[PDB]
Order: sequence, then C-alpha cells, then structure tokens
Amino acid sequence: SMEQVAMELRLTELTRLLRSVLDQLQDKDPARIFAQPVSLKEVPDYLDHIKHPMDFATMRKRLEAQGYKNLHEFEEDFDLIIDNCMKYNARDTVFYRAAVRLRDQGGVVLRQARREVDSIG
Repeated sequence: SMEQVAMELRLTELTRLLRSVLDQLQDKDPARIFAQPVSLKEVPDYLDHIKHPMDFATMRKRLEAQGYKNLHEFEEDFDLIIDNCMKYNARDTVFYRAAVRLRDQGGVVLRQARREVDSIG
C-alpha cells in the first residue's frame, strides 16, 4: 500500500536522525569505553551482575536494521549503557566516571533530538 510506504519513509528518516544522534553521543566517549560489549571472556561473571548488557556497537546493529520504532526505545538502550556501568563499577573508577560524563554530555543532544522528532513528526 501507499500508506505502508509512507510509514517506511518515516522510519527511514527516523533512522537517519537516530544515526546522527548516535554519532554525536558516541563522540562524547572518546576513550571508547562503551564502544563494544563487555567481553564475557574477560569478565566471565558479567551476566550474574548485569541482566541486559548494552553498548554502542549493539545499538548500531539495531539502528541499521531499522529496529528503533521511536526515540524512547533508542534512549532506553542509551540509558542501559550508562546505568549498567554505574552499577558494575565503583564510583572511584575511570569506568563509572566515564558514564557520568557521557550521561551529562548526552543530555544536551537528546534534549534537541526529542524536539526534532516531535517537530518533524
């Protein structure tokens, strides 16, 4: 149908906007602490601590499959990255500190993304 196509164009454009958002968020992690999944070879107990792991490469896979329906779903995944880190690592670690800084810097990006998603529809 013509409607299904229109819908698919919207999703494609949302995917386009979310790709730019993801790139901006990932620039706020210059140490690449959150670039890849926590290695289960190197942290073998990780899933005993963290039930829903997340990282930027995994979000990018979902993104490119057009697997985010709305900004809320994308933000859920970004919040998992931060929140998982802040639980597994202690306050006095470079990891925790990196997550705080990513959260703080990311807020600005996400604030305008929400306005753009609402605005453009």
